Amino acid sequence: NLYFQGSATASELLLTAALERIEDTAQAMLSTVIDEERNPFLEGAPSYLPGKRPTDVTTFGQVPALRDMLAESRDLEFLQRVSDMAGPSPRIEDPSEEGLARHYTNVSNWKAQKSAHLGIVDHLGQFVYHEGSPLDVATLAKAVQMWKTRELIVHAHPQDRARFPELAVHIPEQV
Ligand SMILES: [Cl-]
Repeated sequence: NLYFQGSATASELLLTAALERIEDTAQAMLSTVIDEERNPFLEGAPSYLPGKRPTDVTTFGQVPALRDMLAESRDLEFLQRVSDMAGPSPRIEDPSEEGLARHYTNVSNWKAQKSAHLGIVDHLGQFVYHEGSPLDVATLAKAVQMWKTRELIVHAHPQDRARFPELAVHIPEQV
């Protein structure tokens, strides 16, 4: 309306082959974690299930890729990029039901982007995910989320690749 200026979000205008590949891979990893109940962060994608998992791997800290991303998620430069992508807190564009509807969506999306990583905190300000975190469906799904997040950051800012190195991911010869 007249005295209302909506908040805009950062975007990749085109679905380039690079971006599609990030998406397709992220999806495969999610499939690996949730469908296959396997860990795409270790060579051969071993199970994470008690009874099937590697005897000596039961926590985030015992998986190098996850120990790495845990540290990145505490990094100010990473968190800055997440804020840059998510943008500022959403501001309603129009004081109307349609405006409010769009605002709802903007707020959901913003929250979604802000917390798509392993460095988020609980209601007491403590990190939800740490080196002692179990490898399970929820924790690994979050790790895959962060994998996508860091790859989207690097696509947008290629020079950030040096800071957030490529990590090997392992998709079952099935998926
Ligand atoms: Cl507002």
